[PDB]
Amino acid sequence: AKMAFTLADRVTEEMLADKAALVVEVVEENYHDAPIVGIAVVNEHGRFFLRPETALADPQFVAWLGDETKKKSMFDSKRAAVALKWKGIELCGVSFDLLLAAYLLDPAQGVDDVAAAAKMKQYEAVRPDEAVYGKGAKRAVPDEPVLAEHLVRKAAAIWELERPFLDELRRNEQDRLLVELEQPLSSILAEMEFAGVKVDTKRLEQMGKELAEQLGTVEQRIYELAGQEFNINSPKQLGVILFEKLQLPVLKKTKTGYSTSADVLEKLAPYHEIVENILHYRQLGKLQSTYIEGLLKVVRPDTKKVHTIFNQALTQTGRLSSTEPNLQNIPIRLEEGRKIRQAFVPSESDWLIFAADYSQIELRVLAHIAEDDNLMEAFRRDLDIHTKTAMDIFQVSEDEVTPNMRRQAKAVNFGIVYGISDYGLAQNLNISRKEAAEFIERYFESFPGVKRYMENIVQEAKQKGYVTTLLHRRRYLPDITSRNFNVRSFAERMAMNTPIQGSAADIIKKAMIDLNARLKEERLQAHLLLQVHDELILEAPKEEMERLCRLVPEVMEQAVTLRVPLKVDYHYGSTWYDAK
DNA sequence: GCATCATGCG
DNA sequence: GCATGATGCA
Ligand SMILES: OC[C@H]1O[C@@](CO)(O[C@H]2O[C@H](CO)[C@@H](O)[C@H](O)[C@H]2O)[C@@H](O)[C@@H]1O
Ligand SMILES: OC[C@H]1O[C@@](CO)(O[C@H]2O[C@H](CO)[C@@H](O)[C@H](O)[C@H]2O)[C@@H](O)[C@@H]1O
Ligand SMILES: [Mg+2]
Repeated sequence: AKMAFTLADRVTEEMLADKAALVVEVVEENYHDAPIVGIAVVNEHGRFFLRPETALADPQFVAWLGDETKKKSMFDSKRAAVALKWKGIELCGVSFDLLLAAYLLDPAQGVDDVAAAAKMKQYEAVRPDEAVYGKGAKRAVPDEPVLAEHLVRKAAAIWELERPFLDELRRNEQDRLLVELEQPLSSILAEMEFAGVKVDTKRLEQMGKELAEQLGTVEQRIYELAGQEFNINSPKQLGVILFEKLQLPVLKKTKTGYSTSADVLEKLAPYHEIVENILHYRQLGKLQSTYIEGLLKVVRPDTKKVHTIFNQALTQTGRLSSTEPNLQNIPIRLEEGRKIRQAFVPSESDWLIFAADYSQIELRVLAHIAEDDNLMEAFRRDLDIHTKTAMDIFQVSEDEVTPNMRRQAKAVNFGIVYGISDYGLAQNLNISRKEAAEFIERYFESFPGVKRYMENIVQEAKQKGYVTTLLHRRRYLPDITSRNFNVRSFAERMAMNTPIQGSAADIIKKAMIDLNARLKEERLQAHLLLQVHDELILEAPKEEMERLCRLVPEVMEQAVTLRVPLKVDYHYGSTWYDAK
């Protein structure tokens, strides 16, 4: 049962073949400046295990790692690449990443280790990482004999599985998606994460002080209005104060009691002065806990930078996700929270932050896919799409569109991209199911192509078992055939939404690749820092702004060619906040 | 660890 | 529609 391999004490030529499955193991979940615990190499000559302090000090091995002509097959190459970057070592030649391959074949599998990807092809001669390392804090690196065999078995699985995975990707028409989009993007994300974003800690601390002061005042006021103290952060204790001691009406409940969601308190506001204070308390509380205290906990004490990790193989639609910290959900809606962005500054003196965002990319993608004449014309005229929708569904001229009409039309546009149900829209606009249904019907009468698309995509999902995006990303929807209305409807909404949200993801990902190629050709110092679904944030010398003002929008606008143009807005400033 | 709440794009 | 993080409670 045991797998044979050479536990080498030194690097040999045999280990430097031009094709190999490579494992550069980083156990710590956050791989930034993290230890490399072992290395495994499997190639035509055999299976090998190398101690990191040995291999990484070896000139020949380091050169092999950085030789683009020496191809390597790996699992989560970004993790290895970044861990190596922190050690001043360059990893090149990665031609196949099993994590990304598994992710494209089926995002729903949740593949997060070699064992999980291998099980997809009935290969089980490798143990799950959790089984070897354990979970929680009790997660430690085992003794060399156990560690070495595990790394070798993972390398062996990768070595064996590359062909079958590539073959299936090819069958799915996803070969270029892996090789020309996701794998090249992985390297770009690695550079972004490694570069990090500089944070003005002093600014954050000051804000923390001011918030703590405002919180104390709002908190005290709340007890003053309740006639007693209690844990406002406790939905249980709060519910007792609102619906029992204060007798506020119950407009909706929760599984474990009464509902105190923002959707509820907003309606209870007129009944008691305490509600507005609770909502405000929650706003400030979120800024203090997650964006002030939380951000400060992950800022590197020396460089004062934060190094997020973009999970490239998690979302069911093809989007990236961000953690430790999540730099894709920094406040911007409310001024008080938007101020947080003043804390994100350029990493060098005399540099500025440049941000470019796609304008209505999802609705433009919908116009393209549905080939709706009315919607395509609206974007060809670059009209305010919400005002346009209002004009159509409410049957009025532009001058007759009131602010309330535009607000409701905007809610309709948000919901249409995922076939929002009448109940879903009714809740968002706080109206009846019938009224919401009338809005939707009015929308379909004005945009018949979109109605046709929603009908056709659901049927396609049922016929094929999955839906696809512009660049051939796919998502299986087995629930589309369920006899349970709720479960089936949810699958139907996913069928309508995935091609839209997914294609928008495809487009910005390609723009990122195209952009880096352009920056390199022009030898600009500018570089990417973050991506937030519809936007790209970079930093660069103040002397490069004029060139970026022309280059970035163009690359993003020309990433793909649709039936409607793509529009990109951009801003730059001394801080992320100022890049508006 | 599940539930509820907040934040982002839409 | 798609995400992450902090909190309370058990
Ligand atoms: O390295 C990122 C890559 O690893 C996975 C597991 O294979 O996620 C791990 O690392 C993330 C970043 O620290 C953690 O959020 C996650 O909990 C941990 O398992 C993949 O999901 C990801 O693509
Ligand atoms: O009236 C048909 C209409 O209903 C939807 C759901 O909104 O689909 C239902 O009917 C289809 C048969 O035409 C089934 O395939 C599907 O499973 C069922 O939910 C729309 O897609 C369709 O336009
Ligand atoms: Mg935008």
